[PDB]
Amino acid sequence: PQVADLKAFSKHIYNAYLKNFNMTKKKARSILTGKASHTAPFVIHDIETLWQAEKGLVWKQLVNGLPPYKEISVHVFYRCQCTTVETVRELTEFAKSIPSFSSLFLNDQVTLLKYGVHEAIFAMLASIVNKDGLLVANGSGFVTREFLRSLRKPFSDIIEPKFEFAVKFNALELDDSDLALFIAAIILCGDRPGLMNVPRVEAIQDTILRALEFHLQANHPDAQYLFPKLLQKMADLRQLVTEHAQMMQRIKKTETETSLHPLLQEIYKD
Ligand SMILES: CC(C)N(Cc1ccccc1OCCCCCC(=O)O)C(=O)c1ccc(-c2ccco2)cc1
Ligand SMILES: CCCCCCCO[C@@H]1O[C@H](CO)[C@@H](O)[C@H](O)[C@H]1O
Ligand SMILES: CCCCCCCO[C@@H]1O[C@H](CO)[C@@H](O)[C@H](O)[C@H]1O
Repeated sequence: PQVADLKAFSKHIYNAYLKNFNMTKKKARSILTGKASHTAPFVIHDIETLWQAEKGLVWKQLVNGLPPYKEISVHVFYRCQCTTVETVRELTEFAKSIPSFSSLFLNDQVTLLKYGVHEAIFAMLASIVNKDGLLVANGSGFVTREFLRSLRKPFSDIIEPKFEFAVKFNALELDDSDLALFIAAIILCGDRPGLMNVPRVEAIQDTILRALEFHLQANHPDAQYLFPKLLQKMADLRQLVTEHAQMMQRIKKTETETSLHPLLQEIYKD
């Protein structure tokens, strides 16, 4: 009985995911491998191709919108910020499409997103990443990892650890239906500081994890240890975000000319 109920639960979480996320891992890998399209992403690998992309790529955020121009490395950081805020919006709608999330009081919803979105972002990031770079502008562009490594500190350093995590994460070969459950488990996390109804969130988190575990038994029947492996990734994501926050703190202290989106400021506020 347990197994059958969880299967319907996982399907509703998967529908929430399909309804709300801009791009699926299925779509991303088809672009990154080159099978899908009559057109390939524009490759951004240096200043000239970045400039050409800003001139000719369609970006969710108009360039004129980004904070005033400062320099190549900050400009790139502003696009990272713009896409992060866009992904917070999507993750917020994903969570609200999960009834047990929407049944929580609104202040606990905020606490869960506050301390969960960056873990979920960096997990979902792996879907648009390969070892050579990542997709941008809805799959219109591909920014090489080498280019991002060429940016000056501290902007290059905040970027490379995410690639390291993503490449290892992609070798577990999760599909979008796995990720929907994995991301939901990250958001509904009973450990977040200042949660009001902890036992409620813990019970939801436990339900998602049981669903996840049964989900991988059907969808990945030959992958030994894959469920405990994903629990370790969820611990690894906390450490990745702790370091990310530390690096963001340094950027705030030493890059005083770089502006930070106020919503992200609220997230880091502690
Ligand atoms: C995660 C995801 C949303 N990113 C950002 C990203 C990817 C990998 C590593 C790090 C990183 O962001 C670190 C700074 C984040 C600050 C905000 C915060 O903490 O809230 C991207 O999709 C992205 C990457 C590169 C570009 C880009 C356009 C032009 C040339 O390059 C555009 C978007
Ligand atoms: C259900 C709507 C009514 C909600 C009223 C309760 C709001 O409490 C506030 O919730 C925030 C976490 O989200 C915390 O940051 C604040 O410290 C806390 O004071
Ligand atoms: C769109 C959902 C994601 C929002 C993430 C940002 C949360 O910021 C927090 O908002 C609370 C008010 O609700 C304040 O009480 C906290 O001091 C602040 O840290």
